[PDB]
Amino acid sequence: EAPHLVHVDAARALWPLRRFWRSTGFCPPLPHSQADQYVLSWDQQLNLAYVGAVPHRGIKQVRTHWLLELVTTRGSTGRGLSYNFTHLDGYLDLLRENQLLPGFELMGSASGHFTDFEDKQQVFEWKDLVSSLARRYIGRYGLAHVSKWNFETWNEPDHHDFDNVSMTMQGFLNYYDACSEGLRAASPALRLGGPGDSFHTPPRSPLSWGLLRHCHDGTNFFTGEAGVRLDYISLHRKGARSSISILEQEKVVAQQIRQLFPKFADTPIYNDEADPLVGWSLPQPWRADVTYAAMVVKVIAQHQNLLLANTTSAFPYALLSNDNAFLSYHPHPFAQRTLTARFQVNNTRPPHVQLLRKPVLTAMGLLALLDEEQLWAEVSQAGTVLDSNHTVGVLASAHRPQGPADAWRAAVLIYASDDTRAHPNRSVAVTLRLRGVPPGPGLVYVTRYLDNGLCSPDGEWRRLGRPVFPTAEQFRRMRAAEDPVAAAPRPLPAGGRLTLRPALRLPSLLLVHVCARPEKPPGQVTRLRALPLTQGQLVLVWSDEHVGSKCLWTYEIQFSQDGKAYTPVSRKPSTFNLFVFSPDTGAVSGSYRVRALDYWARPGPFSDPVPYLEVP
Ligand SMILES: *[C@@H]1O[C@H](CO)[C@@H](O[C@@H]2O[C@H](CO)[C@@H](O[C@@H]3O[C@H](CO[C@H]4O[C@H](CO[C@H]5O[C@H](CO)[C@@H](O)[C@H](O)[C@@H]5O[C@H]5O[C@H](CO)[C@@H](O)[C@H](O)[C@@H]5O)[C@@H](O)[C@H](O[C@H]5O[C@H](CO)[C@@H](O)[C@H](O)[C@@H]5O[C@H]5O[C@H](CO)[C@@H](O)[C@H](O)[C@@H]5O)[C@@H]4O)[C@@H](O)[C@H](O[C@H]4O[C@H](CO)[C@@H](O)[C@H](O)[C@@H]4O[C@H]4O[C@H](CO)[C@@H](O)[C@H](O)[C@@H]4O)[C@@H]3O)[C@H](O)[C@H]2NC(C)=O)[C@H](O)[C@H]1NC(C)=O
Ligand SMILES: *[C@@H]1O[C@H](CO)[C@@H](O[C@@H]2O[C@H](CO)[C@@H](O)[C@H](O)[C@H]2NC(C)=O)[C@H](O)[C@H]1NC(C)=O
Ligand SMILES: *[C@@H]1O[C@H](CO)[C@@H](O)[C@H](O)[C@H]1NC(C)=O
Ligand SMILES: O=C(O)[C@@H]1O[C@@H](O)[C@H](O)[C@@H](O)[C@@H]1O
Ligand SMILES: [Cl-]
Repeated sequence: EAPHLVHVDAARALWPLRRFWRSTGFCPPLPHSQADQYVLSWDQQLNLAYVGAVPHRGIKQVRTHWLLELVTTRGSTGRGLSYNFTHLDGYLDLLRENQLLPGFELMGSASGHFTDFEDKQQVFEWKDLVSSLARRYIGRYGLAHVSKWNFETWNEPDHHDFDNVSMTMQGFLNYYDACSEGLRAASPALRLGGPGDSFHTPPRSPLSWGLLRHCHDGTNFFTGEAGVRLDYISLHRKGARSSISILEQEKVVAQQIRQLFPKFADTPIYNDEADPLVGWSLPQPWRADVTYAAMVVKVIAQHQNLLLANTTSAFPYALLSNDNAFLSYHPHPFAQRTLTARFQVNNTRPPHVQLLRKPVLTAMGLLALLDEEQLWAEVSQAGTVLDSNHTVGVLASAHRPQGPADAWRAAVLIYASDDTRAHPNRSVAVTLRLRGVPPGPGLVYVTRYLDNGLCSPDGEWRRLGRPVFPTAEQFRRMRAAEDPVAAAPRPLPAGGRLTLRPALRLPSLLLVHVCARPEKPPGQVTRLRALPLTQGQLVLVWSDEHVGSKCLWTYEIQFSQDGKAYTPVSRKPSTFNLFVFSPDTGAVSGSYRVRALDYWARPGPFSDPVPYLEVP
């Protein structure tokens, strides 16, 4: 085996790097009218804390099915229709509380009322419903916030998942017009896209091709205008276990759109379910560990280096979402396509829920450290240059600084992944040759590493015999494998060159973070919260909105029980904005506070205290 060479020139900022992957999503179970019980459940509350605790807004939106099953109604068409938004307010406040946006799929029946989009009585009632919504949440969150949301059509229209609603090829086009004008009526600044399906070659995917034709050439059901707003085009294409085939399928579709619809040439394209394998609930061991994490990175790596960065076609790809915010079910907590592993610990009084952070979710924290400029990189084996369409690849960024709380930064993220297949008995030798690093005050570097050996709570869980209701002790042990293995800051050598020679496993991830010293220390931690889990445990979550620099070693957390002094909580070094505090003694009632610790051992200010009192 000739080593894998990786060259990275930090002098050459080639073009901007966009964080186009910062999305997740899910679907409530049956019955859809009870979606509010799944969605406002204490489980989902913990789930979205974990989603929003990824550093530096690493996950932004949460695309959510059946949202309009959170709206109830009263009266009727002739009598006087009135909507109840209370459950929808609950879910949207919950996203807001976790600094997350909804991928607002205009999807549902308002608890029965909507039944047929060929009935024009209803097509109008829908327009006004959408307009009511928008106006209500514009008043609630401000137009600036709501204008960020991705409003979307009903999910996968060509899969007939409409429940008991008559949505014909034509009725669907009517429904769209109601949505487009319903939003228009509230504000021309809101954004609407669709259809959210496969766009198979005709006559397959009738409604997906129909809608494009409609918005491109057809008539508005309301105004009677030529063509209709189409802010973005969303497709779903999944890999069937192949990472490159996702990208290959997207080019085929895109090319068809570019030819059949000249006006849409510059229309943004999303793949808002860009998953490795269709069927989120299917047990797959590779979904449980780093094998999935790395394959996710590998996909993003291909999209950046083979599509976005530099291409003849230069298709207008704008978003990628891995649809994996689902809560998992016994008896496969880890093996489903989820960001977190759910444990329904029923044998406590009362019963409670625990979530474990899976590697895929942590890997999104490594992607989050990527900055706004893409750096020239070349991966080669023997003499031959390898693109991202290979088991080992890389993404590297630079940060052009501005303020005195900020400085130059580079992040090199190297993946080793054979998609869904692992290779436990293999070592991949790599030689990172970083060059061109510009001079700066106190240049340090930090490595963060993931593999199944060192960083897999599933592997730990399996080692402990797969307990169905782990003990507190056992949760602490599984959680010890959540964060990557982190080497402490080592000053760079002189001359501006760094050569590391790691033996990466397969699968595995390596982030090399190189940082200049900012003049000033970190900013302050905000929005500290203490959510109870069970007697003797709680979750601490908080925001890094005003923390500033990304050159962070960890968050120091301090706890003062009774009225005694504050004491540091001993824990694994983590940039993750959430921590489960499970003291072996069980003493948790007191006050907590948190602050950032940068690579130069400089603390930011402490957060406001959060008092906690356990009520048995
Ligand atoms: C500690 O306490 C906890 C309680 O707090 C306990 O937690 C419980 O654990 C149980 C298991 O241990 C859980 O049981 C399992 O539930 C799951 C999930 O059920 C929900 O969702 C189902 C799927 O919905 C998807 O699909 C539909 C349509 O296709 C969509 O409409 C949904 O939107 C959703 O779509 C997404 O997902 C699909 C993926 O499939 C994607 O393709 C889509 O694109 C979307 O992304 C849904 O079917 C369920 O609905 C049932 O129940 C409703 C009431 O809840 C009811 O209204 C529905 O009509 C339906 O009822 C019918 O079926 C159920 C059986 O589930 C019957 O009881 C009922 O009488 C009706 O016949 C629900 O909304 C579920 O997937 C599992 O079901 C499979 O496995 C069990 C075996 O245990 C079988 O009984 C089922 O037949 C089923 O089939 C299995 O076997 C098949 C053949 O071998 C195989 O093909 C399948 O792959 C599968 O393996 C379980 O039922 C329980 O959910 C959970 N409770 C809670 C609150 O979380 C915990 O157990 C306890 N711990 C311990 C250790 O004891
Ligand atoms: C990525 O590399 C794979 C090889 O692993 C490519 O698939 C091969 O190349 C062409 C595709 O048109 C065909 O001859 C075969 O399907 C594959 N050949 C072999 C020998 O495996 C794939 O085309 C590459 N994808 C991209 C986007 O470059
Ligand atoms: C909306 O529904 C909820 C739950 O059923 C209820 O508590 C609330 O009072 C309803 N809203 C109004 C305005 O009555
Ligand atoms: O792959 C899957 O399980 C499913 O794919 C799509 O059909 C659904 O819209 C998603 O809810 C889910 O991700
Ligand atoms: Cl998947």
